[PDB]
Amino acid sequence: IEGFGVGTWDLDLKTWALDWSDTARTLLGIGQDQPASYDLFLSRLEPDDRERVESAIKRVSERGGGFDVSFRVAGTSNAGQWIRARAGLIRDEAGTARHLSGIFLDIDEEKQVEGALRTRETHLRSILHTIPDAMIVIDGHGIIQLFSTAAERLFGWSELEAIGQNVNILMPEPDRSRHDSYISRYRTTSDPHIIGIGRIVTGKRRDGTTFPMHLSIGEMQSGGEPYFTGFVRDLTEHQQTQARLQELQSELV
Amino acid sequence: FGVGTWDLDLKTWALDWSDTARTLLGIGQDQPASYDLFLSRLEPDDRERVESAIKRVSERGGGFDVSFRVAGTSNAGQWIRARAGLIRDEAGTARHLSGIFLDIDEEKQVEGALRTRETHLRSILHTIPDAMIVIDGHGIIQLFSTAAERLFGWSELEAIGQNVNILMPEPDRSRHDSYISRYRTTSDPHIIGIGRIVTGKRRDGTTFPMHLSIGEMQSGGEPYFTGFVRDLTEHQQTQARLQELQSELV
Ligand code: HEM
Ligand code: HEM
Repeated sequence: IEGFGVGTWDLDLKTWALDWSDTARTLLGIGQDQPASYDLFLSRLEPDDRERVESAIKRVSERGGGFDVSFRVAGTSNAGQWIRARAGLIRDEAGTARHLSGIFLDIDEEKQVEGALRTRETHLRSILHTIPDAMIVIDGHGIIQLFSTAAERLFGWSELEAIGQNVNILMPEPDRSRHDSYISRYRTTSDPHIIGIGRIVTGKRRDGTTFPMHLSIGEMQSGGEPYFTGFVRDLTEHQQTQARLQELQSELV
Repeated sequence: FGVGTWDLDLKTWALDWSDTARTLLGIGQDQPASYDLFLSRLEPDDRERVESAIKRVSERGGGFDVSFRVAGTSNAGQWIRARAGLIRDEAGTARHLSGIFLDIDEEKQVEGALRTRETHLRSILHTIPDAMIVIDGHGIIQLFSTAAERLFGWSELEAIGQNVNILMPEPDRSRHDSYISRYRTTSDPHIIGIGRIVTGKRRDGTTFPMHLSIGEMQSGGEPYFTGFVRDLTEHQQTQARLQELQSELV
């Protein structure tokens, strides 16, 4: 109760009387000496979560319940206090549903973690759509997990077509049949042949046509499994320009 | 229902918890509420760190939260955040300790997902062949790839926080902040979508032909742009060789 760090509160469906903790007063940004009031509790809230609050108290009134709703208050000028109000029902007897008691939780840090994840996901999508090189992400066994827009244009598969399939569908033989062992050999020996180095190889479209590409791989670890992020650059025009360079310099020579 | 409730009074060392509280702990529902039973659900290294925490809160004053996982239900553990405070019987005697049990399995999944995305962001930043740069709505560098460091000669910690205009010659340098500013109001892109060959400037002072590709995104009321920069210094080496060789024919 002293230094608890969590607010507590009470509200009765009949007589609408409310008593919150002193730790709860600070969370609402008001109440230095003034008394607890449910109308005052409304005043601190912004007028969207308001209607969701009485919708919640009407929902928990009906037969049963469970009460948890989240909101932000205007405590400070350029910041908001995010609070998750959680509560449970206690009936007097078999007769009616009397006062509902609960807690106020400070969920500033949880919402901060939320937004950070949301930003990272949004940004990952932008990287996938914008990157000029074809970006492919596989798991420890070569199973495509992400497939960039450039990769779609280059290999002729869509993201939904490619994600879940083995990365060896992108390459001709013998590399297609050997690519699983390439990954397994790397994982046991830790001796890289393309990671950090880079290699020009031949990639294969869904058409069946083949094209010269530069491959670059980087590794990561998540939940006990590695993931490999590949970057593919189409060298079909680069060696086409080299084919121009060598044959045009022949008629000079 | 709601979250679980419990109290462990320091006087008489008893402990009682609510009906939703015991389901969170994985209580067999025959067992009664005892403090030695609570410590039997926790895993060994968690156990001692919990018991380290109560010893640090044995000092009269304050509050107590710990997070842990019990694992006997689904092969993936149940995460609980146990938060508690003190009440005092008299002026100098602390008697009861009352608090709550919070299911936080969702809170730990978002943590892990964020961790994975952050790890993958670092992997891309190290590995992408083109220079990747990320700016906010005002042109301040927020992320700076390894390839960008090698191309522009600034370090990540040097570049981040600085305006992106330090990467380009004049007059683009002085005009770049207007370019972003006009784009934000008008929404008419000139490089977003299209892809422009421009000239960039290293910290050296030297310049080079680069290709710029920009992608937009929105987060927290501010746009962010991700620039992909490719050096064309060897591409135009071959283009100059092609131009000289086919001009020597005519
Ligand atoms: C699409 C055409 C591709 C071809 C032809 C190809 C070919 C190869 C070859 C030949 C090796 C082994 C080199 C050696 O042992 O001498 C290799 C290794 C490997 N590749 Fe692929 N690859 C392709 C795409 C990818 C992509 C897109 C990824 C990841 C997203 C990837 C992941 C790996 C990994 C993890 C290894 C083992 C690590 C290493 O040897 O450094 N490959 N690849
Ligand atoms: C380093 C050398 C760079 C140069 C020389 C350069 C040049 C330019 C120019 C000339 C424009 C205006 C186009 C016009 O009005 O016709 C522009 C716009 C823009 N640039 Fe830069 N840029 C550079 C780097 C970057 C990077 C790395 C990013 C992103 C991280 C970026 C973000 C933007 C944005 C958001 C716009 C406005 C939207 C648009 O017009 O597409 N710039 N840039």
